[PDB]
Formats: sequence, structure tokens, C-alpha cells
Amino acid sequence: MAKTVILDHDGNKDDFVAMILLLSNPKKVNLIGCICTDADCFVENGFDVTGKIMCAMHRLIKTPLFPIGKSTATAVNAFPTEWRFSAKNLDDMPFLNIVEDVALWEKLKPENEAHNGQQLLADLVMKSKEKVTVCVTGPLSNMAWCIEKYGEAFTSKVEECVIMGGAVDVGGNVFLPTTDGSAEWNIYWDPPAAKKVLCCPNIRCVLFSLDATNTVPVRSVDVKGFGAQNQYLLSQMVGTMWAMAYYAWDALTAAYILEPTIATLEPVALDVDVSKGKSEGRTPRASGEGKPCVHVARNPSKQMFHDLVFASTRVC
Amino acid sequence: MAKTVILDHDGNKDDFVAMILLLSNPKKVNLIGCICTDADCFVENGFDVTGKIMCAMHRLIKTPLFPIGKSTATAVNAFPTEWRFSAKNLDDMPFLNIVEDVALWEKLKPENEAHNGQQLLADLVMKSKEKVTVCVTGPLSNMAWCIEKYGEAFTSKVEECVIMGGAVDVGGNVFLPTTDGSAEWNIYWDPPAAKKVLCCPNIRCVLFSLDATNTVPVRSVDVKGFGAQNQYLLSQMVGTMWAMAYYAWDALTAAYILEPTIATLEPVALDVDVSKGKSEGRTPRASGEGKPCVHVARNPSKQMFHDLVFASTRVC
Ligand SMILES: [Ca+2]
Ligand SMILES: [Ca+2]
Repeated sequence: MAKTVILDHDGNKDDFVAMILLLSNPKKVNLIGCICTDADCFVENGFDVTGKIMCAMHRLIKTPLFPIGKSTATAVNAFPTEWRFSAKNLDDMPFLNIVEDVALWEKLKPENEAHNGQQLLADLVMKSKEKVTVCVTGPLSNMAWCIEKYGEAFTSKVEECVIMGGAVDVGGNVFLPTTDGSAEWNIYWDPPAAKKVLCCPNIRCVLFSLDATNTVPVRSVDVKGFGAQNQYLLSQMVGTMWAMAYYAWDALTAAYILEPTIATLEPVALDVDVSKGKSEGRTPRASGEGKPCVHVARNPSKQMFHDLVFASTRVC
Repeated sequence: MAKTVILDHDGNKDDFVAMILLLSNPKKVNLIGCICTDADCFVENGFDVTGKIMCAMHRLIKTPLFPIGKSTATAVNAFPTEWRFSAKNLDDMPFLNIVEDVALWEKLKPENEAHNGQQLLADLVMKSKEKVTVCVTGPLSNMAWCIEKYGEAFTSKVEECVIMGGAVDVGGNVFLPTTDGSAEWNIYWDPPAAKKVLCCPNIRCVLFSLDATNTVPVRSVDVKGFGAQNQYLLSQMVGTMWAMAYYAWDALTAAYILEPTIATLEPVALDVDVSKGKSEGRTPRASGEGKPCVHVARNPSKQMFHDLVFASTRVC
């Protein structure tokens, strides 16, 4: 039986590859909702792409419809505006404009526009029959909000939280005149939120930091393989998302949910930098002999990842 | 019977929409060759995308194969590097990786790699039975080279030259610390070439300058229309190219070749600025009562353009 999952994402290309991996595998995953944050997207576009993917899968493979909520979380440190257009472009793609999916999403949008993302995440987790696995591919703001508001009433219902973020033993990816390059973007967008979640004693966290993700490159040679499966809508989707160095990033979180044996898990105590200095957002190893915060993913299987993505994208 | 056409392009998204319009309409156009210049692309990528589009149409609608040549022209003023990756991304798209097309292009590439673009343009025009219409969607360097080398032996064989470039009564699009914004990129890439061609007395030129192109917007509402025709490879291609303000630009040159009644044609004498000052590349109206250089396109039909693109992209 399927794991109960919520995808808490921020609407860039890799977020949607993650969504597709989860939604295309109903034998393993029951996707009960999605949250979209105004981080590496413009939230209205991320919301619409989420809706249309949901509608396409409902049509093709009969996965249930689910609630989708826009978070009202605001950036501590915003993503570069230029990067945030990915969902806008995706929303114009022919594979996201099949007439039946556009028509159904028009009908479903009003009810979903009404949801508050943070409250939806809380409600879905707290009202769920089984414990919920939360896949976090944007910043940690929504998880933090839930922990702050509800504490153990929320955390007791989380099976595990699988997170794309941080950089432990390698450099970061936040390169700005005001930064040193040690921080990773998802953490940097809201460092206090990351500190609240990663160091929370009552949540089992698995962290896909740049350490693991940057060992799984997405290369042209790999991407070209979707052409042989162009008959499948999901191959049109993922092949285009990847064709638009580049790593698997957010997609590895969903891959781990599908197949936890994709990676080694190493316990590490982290100390999230919430200062306003050059190292803001850094997730270094904590000094001293403190209780580890999280399992950090190590040396994920490139082969298992490839096999999983290519199989998933032949589903429809 | 079909017009004999050569497409002299520089391998960005709009260049390929132009190519698709021409190649998808064999009743109106016999595409006898393509030239690719290292301007708004990396030439190897532009070359490969040209090859695969050629192979896909040969497969689906039995259009003949034709020679493809990489020009060795070098920039006077290069395009921004970031913009030049479009063909690289397109080459990874699933619609440009159908196994039969990849296989055929592997076989055809060695013979085509050998061609020199400039000499191929000259040879194709001079050896053609009927006069040739040359569609120019990159810089004018190849046309200039042919005129310089062969003079009337070349120009006497050109039916007309339909060119994307310039800005006559409106601002340009070249915004650099060293420029005033009055110039358009295709001209700016090689101003002496543009001066040689546009002012040549023995070539009939039709110029799609920003004046005309910037009255034909490519809007999300329009682009979304390809979803309803996702079953067609060419709709996957064009819808994606446009989904990746934005105007029809290069595609209007091919549209005019297909349907010359798409636009009003106004005679204008131009004086191309080849200086190294802020106005380098500008194509202002010439002072005095001089012989007009070209017919400048005016107020192209948005409706005819739409109808033509959508019909062409249902061909296969
Ligand atoms: Ca993300
Ligand atoms: Ca061009």
C-alpha cells in the first residue's frame, strides 16, 4: 500500500519533475495534496501548472484529484526574478494545454484558490489516517509555520520530511555580492524556517543537500533519451523540463520516497546560520558532540534514479 | 508550383519557426538548402537542429533532403552569450530526438559538415534552374559575401531577399553600455554586410524591420492554442519554441514568402550606420531624394499570420 504524501514545492522545473515522479506511481504513493510557495516561481503560475499536471494524471491514469494551496509565506531573501519565470513558460507548453485538462482545471481552480497553503499543509497532515510523508522541494517556511502553530499535534502525524536543501561538506549555490557562496538557495530563502525544522527533535528529516544532489548530473546525453518515449505525455513533460552544470536536485526527494534504497543516509548535527552576514543560510556541521539533526543523503544511485525517471515517464 | 527558397538563419527559436513554416508547405515552397551562422546560436547546435527538422519532415511528409552549411562568417559585434543557448536546448527536446530522425541525421551529418555556408549559398543560387528567394533570419554576412565575390553572376539569380532586420521609424533592440538603443541585432552583428546588401541596386529586398515585427505579438493566449493540436509534431515544436514582450520576428519572413499579401510594402531609402559609435548598426531613412533601397514591411496581418502558423503546424 501506498505512502501518504504531500508535496510542498515552489514551482520550478525540478519541482514538477518531483511531482510527476510522485503522481505517476500510485502503487507506491497516494498524493493527498500539494502546496506551492512564491519562492522560485510566481505562485499563480506554479499553482496553475500543479493543477494541470493533477488534471492530466486524473484523466490518463485515474489518480484522484486533491487540494492545492498557495502559501502566503514571504521571502526573507528572494530568488532572482529571472529564474522565477519557469512556471510561466511551462504553463504555455502544449503538453500543459490539452483541452480536457484546461477545462477541468478551470472548474477546480476557484475552490483551490481559496485555500491557504500553510493551513492546508497543517490540516492535511493532522486529519490524515496514516502518518504523512512531506516532500519539501522549496523553502521550509510552511513546515516551520505548522510546527510553530501546532507543535506536537502536527509533528506526531509526520512520518518523515524529505527535503531538498543545504550544503554540508561542499560549497553552496547562492552567489550574490552580499554572500560568500556557502549557502544553498532553499535554506537562504528563509533561514529561520530551516533552523526550526532541521533541528526539531520530533521530526524525522532526510536532507538532500548539494552534497548528494551534485553527484547526479542531468546531462544532454540523458535528456535526449526522452525522444524514444515521445508518445508518452509525461516524457514530453520531463524531457522538456530538463531540456529547458545541471543536477537532479528536487527530483531526488521524490525518488527517495519511491525507493529509499536509492541513497546512503548519514546522521549529521547541523547548525543553520540565520545571521545577516555573508554566510547567511549556511548549513555547516555543528561543533561539539551534539545530537544529530538529520540524515544527510550520500552518493545516491545514478542508475536507480535514471531507471525510475524513465519508467515513471512511460506511465502515460 | 513552388518557389525555390534558401533559408539563411542563425539558429534561434524564431529561426526554426521560420524553417518550419517553409518546410511544412511544399506546395508553395521548395526548400533547396539552409545556411546556419554562428550569430544568435552556437553554430554546431543550430546545424544539428536544422538537420533534425529536415529529417523529421522527410520522414513524415516526404519533403526532400537538402544540403545544410555552416557559415564561417565571424561577428563584428557578437550576440550576448546567454541568448545563444536556445539551439542547444532545442537539440535536447524530445520532439527533436525521435529515434528515426536521430539515426538519419547521424548518416547525413558528415557530408553536410564539409560544406562552407557562404559558398553553399552562392552555389545553390547560381546553379538553380529558377531564380531563388533567399529568406534571411540571421545577419546579412552570407549574402554580402556572395555579392562581393560573384556580383551579378549571383544577384541575377535572386528572385527576392526577404530579411529580418533593422528599425526604421521605431527604436532598436540593441541595449548595451556602448549603444544608444537605435539599432537592431541582426544589422548590428555585421553592419557593413547589411549596408552591402540593403543598398545593392540589383537585388529586390523586402525588409521585416522592428516597425512591422513589433506589431505581431506572440502572447501566452496564442501559444496556449498549440495544446489542442499536441498530436502534431510540428505543434509540439512551435508551441515549445514560443513557450520557451515577444514578437513573431523571424517567422514573419517565411510567412511573407508563403503569402506576400500578409503585409503592406513601403519603399524606403535607408542609410546603414557602419560607424563604431553609439548608433552603430542603425538603419535610418536616408536624407535627400535618393533611390529607395528596399520595400519595408508595414502592418502585417496578425490574423493571416496566426492562421498560417496554426495550419502549418497541423501538417504533421
Ligand atoms: Ca524547488
Ligand atoms: Ca534569427
